[PDB]
Amino acid sequence: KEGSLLRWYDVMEAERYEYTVGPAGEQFFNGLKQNKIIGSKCSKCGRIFVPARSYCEHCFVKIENYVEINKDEAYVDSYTIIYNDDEGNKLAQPVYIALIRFPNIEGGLLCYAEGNVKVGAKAKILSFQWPLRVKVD
Ligand SMILES: [Zn+2]
Repeated sequence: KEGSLLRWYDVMEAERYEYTVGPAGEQFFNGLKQNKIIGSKCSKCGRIFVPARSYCEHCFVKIENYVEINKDEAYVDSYTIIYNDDEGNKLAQPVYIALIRFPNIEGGLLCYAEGNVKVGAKAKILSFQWPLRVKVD
């Protein structure tokens, strides 16, 4: 009988380990420890992926180049909202589960969001521990 907050925690945790595998994973999580968002850039098609990845399935080639993503350009792509905690208590501040993206970068980050969240809004990263927490002013 686990509720939606724990379910979402579980999904985000499962993903952490998927992203962790390999040298790109290592760059990504090391980057978070330095308050950076690290992506990788395929040299063949120029796509930039977040979280960083070591292979480009579009080109069928290894990716070797890592790039720092401009964290100030994060935006809310889509989200859902959770109004109550897992015991049924109404939250003072609803919790949002958001896909946060960056312009011209493939992928995104599944994050917790709080504030005046709406689609397209700029997101400021408050915590770089996984899963990330962002706010919308
Ligand atoms: Zn490519």
